[PDB]
Amino acid sequence: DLRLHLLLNTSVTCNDGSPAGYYLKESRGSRRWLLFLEGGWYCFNRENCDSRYDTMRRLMSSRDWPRTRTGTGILSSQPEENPYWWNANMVFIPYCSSDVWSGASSKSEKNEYAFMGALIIQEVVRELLGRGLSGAKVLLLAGSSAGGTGVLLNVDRVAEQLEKLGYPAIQVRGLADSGWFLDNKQYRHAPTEAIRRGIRYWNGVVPERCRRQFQEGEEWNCFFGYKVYPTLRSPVFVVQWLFDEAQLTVDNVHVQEGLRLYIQNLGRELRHTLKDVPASFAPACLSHEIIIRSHWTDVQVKGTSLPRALHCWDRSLHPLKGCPVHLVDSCPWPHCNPSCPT
Ligand SMILES: *[C@@H]1O[C@H](CO)[C@@H](O)[C@H](O)[C@H]1NC(C)=O
Ligand SMILES: Nc1nonc1N1CCCCC1
Repeated sequence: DLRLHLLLNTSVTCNDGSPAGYYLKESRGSRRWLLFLEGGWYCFNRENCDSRYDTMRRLMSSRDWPRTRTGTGILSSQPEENPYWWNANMVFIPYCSSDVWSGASSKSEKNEYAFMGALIIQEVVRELLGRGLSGAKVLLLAGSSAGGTGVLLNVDRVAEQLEKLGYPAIQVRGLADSGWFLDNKQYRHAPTEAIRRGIRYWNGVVPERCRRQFQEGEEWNCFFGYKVYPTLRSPVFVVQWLFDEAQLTVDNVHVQEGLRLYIQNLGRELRHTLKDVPASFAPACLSHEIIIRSHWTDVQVKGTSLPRALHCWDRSLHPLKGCPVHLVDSCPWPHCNPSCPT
């Protein structure tokens, strides 16, 4: 169990003005810290944010949060469930800003909702420094789906925050799970348009180098992994199913020749965008998210499991014989890999 702490700075808030927070389980014998960003889509105007508030309120408010959470998968403290980092200090940051962790805007007389995702991350880091993070040697910022995109948008800002606060020895790294999307043509006919509107509605922020490349009005580009990743300085490990269910949903896919070619082309395009990503794990499965699932140890690429690949990544950051870090399936159809989730 990880225990809830609401932020002491109560001006950093969820969508409805209630305080944001984090769940923590400390491990006093460890200098490793895992901060995980929850996912859960987004909203991008008054009407569809009002709908989300009626039936997805825990993603917009802390008023109903429970006092504890069980750590699962990479957040588990049992070595049987988490071969990679079972002895680490564990942090789960709930997603209550509906802005893909990009927002910097308060609720006001002109704003019905607050969108503070980028500020929530920075405030969690600040308050944790007084609870042990000041002695860390590695801070791994991880996340799934909207939280995986949030890693890409925020990992270099966390690195800059700690450098400016006087902690240049903490190594900041990122782990992006299921947040690497393609701005491709839909099968029938979008993310690019909804994100462009959202950025304006949220006062959303993107990494500085990527912002400088694409410039004003084109910051939506930095929400797509293959465009923002080459601009990042912190080491980032990318986990991505080749046939991600959220990708197929936004593509209006729910088998004849036209759809067969569409699905095969999507897998090939995703594989191409990862060719020069040296730390990556990309199985040929139809699924969505993995790193906080209890059975995340089951899937393998080329005979290597995801917890093993992450361990090999740690060693590489001190090629290694028998301990690879770049693992991308080459077979072209969902579940051509026998270890895919059932
Ligand atoms: C609380 O957070 C806000 C928003 O980031 C910031 O402007 C303010 O300085 C913070 N207050 C303290 C005491 O850190
Ligand atoms: N980052 C993205 N680019 O396209 N679509 C994206 N996401 C879809 C899932 C929820 C988060 C946003």
